[PDB]
Amino acid sequence: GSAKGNFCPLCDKCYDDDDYESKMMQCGKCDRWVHSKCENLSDEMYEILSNLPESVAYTCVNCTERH
Ligand SMILES: [Zn+2]
Ligand SMILES: [Zn+2]
Repeated sequence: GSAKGNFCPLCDKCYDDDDYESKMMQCGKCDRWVHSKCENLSDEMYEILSNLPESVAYTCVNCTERH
């Protein structure tokens, strides 16, 4: 077991005791988990990455810079 989960760099709720159901995004640069909903990630757009063969990479706000 990894015993990890990371937390959204914006707010990530607080501690996140329900990260299992906590729609978080796994970054491709630092592998950091960003809030799917809080990061303003649309479900459809979020679905497109999840439907892809992993060719893409989800980059978090810090990695994506410009903020
Ligand atoms: Zn958040
Ligand atoms: Zn990142």
